[PDB]
Amino acid sequence: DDNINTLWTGVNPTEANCQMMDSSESNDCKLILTLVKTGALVTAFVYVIGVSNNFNMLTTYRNINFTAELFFDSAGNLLTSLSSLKTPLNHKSGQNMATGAITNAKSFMPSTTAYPFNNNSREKENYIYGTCHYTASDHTAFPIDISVMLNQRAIRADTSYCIRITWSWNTGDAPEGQTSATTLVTSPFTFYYIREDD
Amino acid sequence: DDNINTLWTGVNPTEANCQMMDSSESNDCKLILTLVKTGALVTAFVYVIGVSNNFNMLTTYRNINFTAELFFDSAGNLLTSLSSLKTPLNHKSGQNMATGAITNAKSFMPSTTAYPFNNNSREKENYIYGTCHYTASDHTAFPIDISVMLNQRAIRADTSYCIRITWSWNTGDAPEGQTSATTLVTSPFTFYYIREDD
Amino acid sequence: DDNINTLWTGVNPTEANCQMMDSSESNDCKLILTLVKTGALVTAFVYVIGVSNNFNMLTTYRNINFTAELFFDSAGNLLTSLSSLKTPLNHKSGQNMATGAITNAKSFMPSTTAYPFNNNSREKENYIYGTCHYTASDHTAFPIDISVMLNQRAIRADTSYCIRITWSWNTGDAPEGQTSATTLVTSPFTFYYIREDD
Repeated sequence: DDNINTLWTGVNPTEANCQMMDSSESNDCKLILTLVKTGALVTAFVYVIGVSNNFNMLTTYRNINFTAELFFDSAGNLLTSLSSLKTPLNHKSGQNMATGAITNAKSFMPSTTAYPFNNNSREKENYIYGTCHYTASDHTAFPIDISVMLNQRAIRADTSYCIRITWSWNTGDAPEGQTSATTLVTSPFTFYYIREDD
Repeated sequence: DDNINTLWTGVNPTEANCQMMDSSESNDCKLILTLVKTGALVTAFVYVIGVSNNFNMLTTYRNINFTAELFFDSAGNLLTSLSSLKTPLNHKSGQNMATGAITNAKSFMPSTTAYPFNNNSREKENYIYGTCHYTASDHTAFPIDISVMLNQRAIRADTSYCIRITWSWNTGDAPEGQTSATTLVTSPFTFYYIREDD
Repeated sequence: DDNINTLWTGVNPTEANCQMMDSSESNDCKLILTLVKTGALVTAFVYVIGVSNNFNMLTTYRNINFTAELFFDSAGNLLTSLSSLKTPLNHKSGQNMATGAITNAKSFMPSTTAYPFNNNSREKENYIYGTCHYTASDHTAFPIDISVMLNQRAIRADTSYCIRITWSWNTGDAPEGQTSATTLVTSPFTFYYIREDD
């Protein structure tokens, strides 16, 4: 069954599954996250589809950053209370998540050997960088910086694995104006990391 | 069989398999396209090797764009009449294409759930961006912009899936002078998308 | 056995496994390289963790390039005497290298059909480009250019496959401008190439 090689959020969930902004008091966007087992690595495929007005209106600002913090327990299961993503991940079932148990969830996690916790000497190894784009109302591509930090620092005793994905930009002109903003959508960002063993 | 997880053009086809320019009277380049099933995703690996002098001479201009439009039917089979690529894709057979029937061709296609057709409010989700490089005669790397649009709009009724790939550059100087232009080759660009189910 | 789809260095080797710089008294860094078979392609995942003080202090200079030269024999075995990486690759065994025979080592190699040797007219096809980042002591990300040349030129009769990975920067400011005591860590760079057949 190839479906168990994927751990994901499903494609375009009906309702917002993620509370990205600190100012938000409920889910403000759809986090689309797909983790695929690819040999010793995980192929991580991530983007956001904005839902709340305040999140969508971030496209009108010149200086923005927002972070999806994903915390997982020792079994590789998402801790929804601590995490930005409020719906657990599961396997592929068509375009949706499966509903059963998760096979080898821990082996989707970022390796604590490759990406340690509380190790100042190896702190640089926890960082992955890249770019994605916001497609503007005029069809131009607005580049957005992405920083991923794997593990490095835990926030609670039961947080065994961490993925923190930060989207940011600092420009002279905002992606949109107040009247042109619609939905904050980031283009998919694919990154790779050495996966934990079961 | 691992070979059926690849749907591709084969390596460096003897003859030009693609008509990139409308002004060309026949195939003017080799489109190298490899689609690999990677869990819930497809790994899409693409570049061009120019063949015709007119296409190759595009490297002598400062402002250029060209697009490979790939249209597929409901079975996931290439519609060569509509598409830039004039030879159907098939599975891996060594460095070449297999000649038999394609297994699960529909699941190589970009998801219509992830990448809808004619949906204005979700149109931003259809776009993927990146960069490749042209290796110049002096061995400097000339960056080329890439815009990919999946599905979004279908030009004919039997078209069920679309992959449109646009290479472009707009610079102060052309990649090559008149006496240094040889072959327009783009470095491989790899992108990812959520695949359709069978 | 999925473990045989990876050919790698293992995670964070105890000792430096690579001599990046010709002048170094011994191995000067940890080359972390993971090659994963992905359909017709190899997903190549590479970065460097500096070990020696002389190599780590390269980040204080403004115009630096260094290259990992990886040479393999006709069976796909690393030729350590000729190569920057001085420890053979092997399969995944947890976070470490396996210690047995390598299964189908040849099909991890860059295709000589896709990436020829001594063919000037096709030389542009041998190149892959990208960027990674050096994380500075202030935790800012400094972009580093990466160039990969596959095959193209052999250095000895038994060198059947070559992977040459060059990290470089040439900017107004050095990657590290705040201290002489910080580890040269490059963020992971992932590239793709068409693999040889067994």
